[PDB]
Amino acid sequence: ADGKILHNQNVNSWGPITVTPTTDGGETRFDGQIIVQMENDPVVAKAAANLAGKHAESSVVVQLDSDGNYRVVYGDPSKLDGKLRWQLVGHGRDHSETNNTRLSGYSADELAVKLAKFQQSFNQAENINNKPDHISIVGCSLVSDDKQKGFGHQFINAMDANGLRVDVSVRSSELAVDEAGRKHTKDANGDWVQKAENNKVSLSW
Ligand SMILES: O=P(O)(O)O[C@H]1[C@H](OP(=O)(O)O)[C@@H](OP(=O)(O)O)[C@H](OP(=O)(O)O)[C@@H](OP(=O)(O)O)[C@H]1OP(=O)(O)O
Ligand code: NA
Repeated sequence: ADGKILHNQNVNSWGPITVTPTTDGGETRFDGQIIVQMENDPVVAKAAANLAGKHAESSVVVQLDSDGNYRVVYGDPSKLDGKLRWQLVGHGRDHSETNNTRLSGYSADELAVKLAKFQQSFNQAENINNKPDHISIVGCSLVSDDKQKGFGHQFINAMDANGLRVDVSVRSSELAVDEAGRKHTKDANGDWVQKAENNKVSLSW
């Protein structure tokens, strides 16, 4: 598949990020979150920085590469406790009948294994004993339009197969993140809209 160009190799060669905290972020149900940046694309890095700005006091941005090497590019992993969210940021690619099949070059199965290894490596190198309760998939069209099939479904299941029983929110449409770290999706007329529930599904066991 010959989609948008991809830079997921070698985290040390990636651009760093600047997180400008927001003032209108409000409250989150997660005591902490990891924003996991899955590729070096400028738009992905910006989206990742923007999301962190929404809950700056309780967010860590990690960049994780195709070798499983990672680096913290914002925040303090030590400060993480309680109910956690992961927001995965990258480009969806390789469209099909059930929408995109790969996030940042990874199939749902391959991504699950990466994150399972990452969880293990991260928790031991940063002295933490905390897993995610939720994974928000911040990439375009990674679940079928009817919400029944696609990457999202394959992913939640493969995560469970790799030791991680999580909830998964995932979008069936094009996705953008604004400067305030808020998600936008596209409507029928192809306009950017906010909180369009027919553009997302929350998968739960
Ligand atoms: O409380 P809001 O300002 O409306 O923000 C919500 C909230 O995000 P926060 O935790 O940052 O508040 C949702 O988190 P949940 O507790 O519902 O999980 C998130 O949903 P996801 O976790 O699935 O991303 C949703 O995003 P969406 O627009 O996709 O509904 C997002 O709204 P914003 O996009 O306005 O930040
Ligand atoms: Na909120």
